[PDB]
Amino acid sequence: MVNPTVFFDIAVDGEPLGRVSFELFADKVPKTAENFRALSTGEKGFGYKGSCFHRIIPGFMCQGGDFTRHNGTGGKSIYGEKFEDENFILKHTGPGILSMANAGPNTNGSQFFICTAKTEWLDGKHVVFGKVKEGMNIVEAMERFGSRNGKTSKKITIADCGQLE
Repeated sequence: MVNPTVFFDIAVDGEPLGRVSFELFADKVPKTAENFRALSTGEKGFGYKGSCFHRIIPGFMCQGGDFTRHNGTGGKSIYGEKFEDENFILKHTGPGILSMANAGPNTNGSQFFICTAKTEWLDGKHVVFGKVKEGMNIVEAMERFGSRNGKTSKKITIADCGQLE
């Protein structure tokens, strides 16, 4: 069975930048993948549509998914509060990897990050659950609006998102 695809349309201060699409490894992290997918379609009554990438660090990663507080301190899963770290089967192999952000062990919410480089020190600490499929060049574009402390020089938002088919 083929893995789900989702898309984000990214804007930079209201201006469309482009689209990023992701394959979600429902086959290897089924629960973590379904959370991100459901959050992307908004099908549970809430989700990523309209939220921001609040922390972007060049040559490191782009983090977003805090749709309730817009700065890293909020978010929630479709399972309630927070959910457990499902496995560390997939590794931070390189750029385009999509991984759950977390507060501690088994504190997975709605927050996620997209690698812009290999991030092996996170192998075993963050649950990898997908990868960029199209538009890695758009993440690279996003990346130039970050800084060493992550604060972004312009506002980066998910203008729209959903499931491709």
